[PDB]
Amino acid sequence: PVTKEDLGRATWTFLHTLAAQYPEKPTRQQKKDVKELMTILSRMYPCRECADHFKEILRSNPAQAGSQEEFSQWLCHVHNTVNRSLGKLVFPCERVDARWG
Amino acid sequence: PVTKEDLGRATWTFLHTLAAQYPEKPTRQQKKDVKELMTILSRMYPCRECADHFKEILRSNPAQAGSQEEFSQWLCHVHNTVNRSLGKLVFPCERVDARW
Ligand SMILES: Cc1cc2nc3c(=O)[nH]c(=O)nc-3n(C[C@H](O)[C@H](O)[C@H](O)COP(=O)(O)OP(=O)(O)OC[C@H]3O[C@@H](n4cnc5c(N)ncnc54)[C@H](O)[C@@H]3O)c2cc1C
Ligand SMILES: Cc1cc2nc3c(=O)[nH]c(=O)nc-3n(C[C@H](O)[C@H](O)[C@H](O)COP(=O)(O)OP(=O)(O)OC[C@H]3O[C@@H](n4cnc5c(N)ncnc54)[C@H](O)[C@@H]3O)c2cc1C
Repeated sequence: PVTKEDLGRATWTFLHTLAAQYPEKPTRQQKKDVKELMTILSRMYPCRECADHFKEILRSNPAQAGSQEEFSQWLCHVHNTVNRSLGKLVFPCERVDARWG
Repeated sequence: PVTKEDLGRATWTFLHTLAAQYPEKPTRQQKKDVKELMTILSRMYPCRECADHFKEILRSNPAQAGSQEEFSQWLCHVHNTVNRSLGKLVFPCERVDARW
């Protein structure tokens, strides 16, 4: 049950939905939790290789949690790096808000 | 157009899979990360009411991450508590390593 793909789809839904709700002017804690959440995922994501790649991506592209727009975009760019590595379509990050409300 | 219900299903799939892959003998960091992960969720979970409900549950049921079995079990109970309040069927918590 639950393949690498099912996990990915579920998590992206959670992450992008989360970035869709992120506040315009986040508090110091909300900013901290978002960054901590990504760090935790870089170590804990339930798919070995996937977690290593996320770790790399996170190293070179730290989370932009300054606001809803920066986080939504950042998360979309991160998702695209994975898409590209897998030979999948690359999503236009100007439409993230249209895809995730 | 993700719904409150699609968010929930996605999240439980993530959590439960995470709890199914948790190590038998977690390190000090892994225990810490899993715990902080639940705390982050109770503040950050999208649906407002849902965040507050989960926050009260975590209050009286602090996360147990001493091992895969304990974490799986704790997560399973914390989920039945939610199903219950929603009028849903209860999942027997010996069957966690089943759905996940
Ligand atoms: C943190 C993380 C790291 C991952 N790393 C790997 C890896 O190293 N190797 C591996 O094999 N798998 C990895 N995966 C899995 C992978 O990214 C896929 O989820 C899986 O292959 C299924 O692809 P899918 O085509 O159904 O679309 P996903 O990539 O799962 O799609 C979610 C859906 O969201 C949308 N979407 C697509 N791109 C974006 C975007 N840029 N922004 C907003 N929405 C978008 C589309 O509607 C799409 O169908 C990872 C998943 C996560 C959550
Ligand atoms: C932390 C958290 C808090 C939530 N709080 C609320 C809330 O306050 N209000 C609200 O309207 N919604 C809330 N939700 C959403 C809700 O719990 C549902 O996810 C949603 O209603 C969809 O229900 P579903 O019937 O598809 O099953 P879910 O409850 O999403 O099911 C996941 C699936 O996992 C299984 N499963 C069921 N019970 C267990 C268990 N005890 N252990 C292991 N697996 C189980 C079954 O196979 C089931 O179909 C929350 C979600 C999360 C992740």
